[PDB]
Amino acid sequence: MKTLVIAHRGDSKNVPENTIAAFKRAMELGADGIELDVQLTKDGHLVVIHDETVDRTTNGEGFVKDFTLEEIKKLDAGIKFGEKFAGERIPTLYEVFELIGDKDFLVNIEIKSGIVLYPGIEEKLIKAIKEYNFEERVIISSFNHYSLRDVKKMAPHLKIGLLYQCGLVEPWHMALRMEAYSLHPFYFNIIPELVEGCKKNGVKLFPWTVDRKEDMERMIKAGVDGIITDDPETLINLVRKGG
Amino acid sequence: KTLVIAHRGDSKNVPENTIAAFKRAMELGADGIELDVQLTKDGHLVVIHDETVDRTTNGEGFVKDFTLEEIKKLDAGIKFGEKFAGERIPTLYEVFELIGDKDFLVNIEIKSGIVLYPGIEEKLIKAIKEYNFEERVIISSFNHYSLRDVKKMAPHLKIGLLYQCGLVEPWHMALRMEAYSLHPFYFNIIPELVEGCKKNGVKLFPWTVDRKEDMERMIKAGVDGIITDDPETLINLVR
Ligand SMILES: [Ca+2]
Ligand SMILES: [Ca+2]
Repeated sequence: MKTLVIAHRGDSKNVPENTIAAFKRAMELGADGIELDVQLTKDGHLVVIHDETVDRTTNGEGFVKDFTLEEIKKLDAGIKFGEKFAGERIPTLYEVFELIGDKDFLVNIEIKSGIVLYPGIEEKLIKAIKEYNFEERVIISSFNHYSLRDVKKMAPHLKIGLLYQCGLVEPWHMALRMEAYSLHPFYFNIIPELVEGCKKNGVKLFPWTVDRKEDMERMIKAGVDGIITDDPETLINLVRKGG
Repeated sequence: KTLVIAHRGDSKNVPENTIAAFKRAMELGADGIELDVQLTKDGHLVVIHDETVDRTTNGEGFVKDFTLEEIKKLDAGIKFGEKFAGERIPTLYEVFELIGDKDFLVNIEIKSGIVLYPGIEEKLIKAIKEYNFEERVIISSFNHYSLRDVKKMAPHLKIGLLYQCGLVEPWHMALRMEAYSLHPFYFNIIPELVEGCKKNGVKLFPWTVDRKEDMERMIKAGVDGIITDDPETLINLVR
């Protein structure tokens, strides 16, 4: 079967990352899903943005956790990438679910693991996913596997993906013990031994971030379940073999 | 009983990964040093962190593209300060020669990343055997496949599993790979990790801890060693 194309922060190569515009473009291109990052505002709302600070992607400055939802919505998350995207905002998580609707589109949600701690984010994320009936279409990932352990304990039916860059040997044992749906390794880790071990144990593989054509071709040949990429258009054409 | 491991020598005060930095670490009274090994074009073991010489030296390009003769022409001290002008990128042999017979630990990290170094594991074990550093060395790497090869070729050598990933119950992985220690990013040091490692006889070497307050928390947590850019502050804190 075809490898799934997961657009990293939407079609981030051509559209401002982590915006409804970028996620919508990924859907239009024919991607199988999207990868996104969730954080909490000061008043406890789930917003979609990668960095702990709004500095890089917006016309504002300061930590995401210091902004209230109303305040963070005044920022422009599109202008830093192009004049054509002026006025594009930092989405809430609800907006992403509302954009997709009932469509069969995978949403790989990453809970952050940096210096900024997010108390109660697991409970809030679980409630939001259940409210919009996205239980089956979501994979909750994180580099903080303790957070995923809490998610699995509080909502066993939700799928968790273990993100890692570390060059782990036989990581499928850990994955099975944590009841993880998938392993999300930095693409350098994708080698025959890892693929075979995961396939023999039913553990899915979602390598990231694959942007170069040569690496995309190797990931498809390796036979991974899905590829997280900033360039869905190029990967889709390779996966579809020009069709 | 908490080991002071100087990250790239006394890198806060002296240019990183240089004989001068390692010598300063020895003089301050540190228990050991942490360093990175890479191979030159002609297959010599040299001590430098980045896969390119750009940041720490006055040269440009990948380490693997420099032969030992060409890489010795570079100044690995001037960028840190004028006082250290002339300081060179050391070979692993020079580090062993500087330490000599002193009971000083050498945490050697085999570089992973993009560049592959064929036969680096064999060259490392032979160099350690040639200078009789078998018991004074802990070989670490983010690439655990490299450490699996080291454990097979030389079981007597201690291996440390480096990771930044927030791993749950990593001592199972440690025991499976016959690892002497786990080298976690120091954010990962929590009661659950320490207790689980101590119960299973796996040691902990958190990295890199530079803030005095963080050093205090690591000592109170009960870690076996602390990898730090500032050995002086940690040594004076233990005192
Ligand atoms: Ca992410
Ligand atoms: Ca290192």
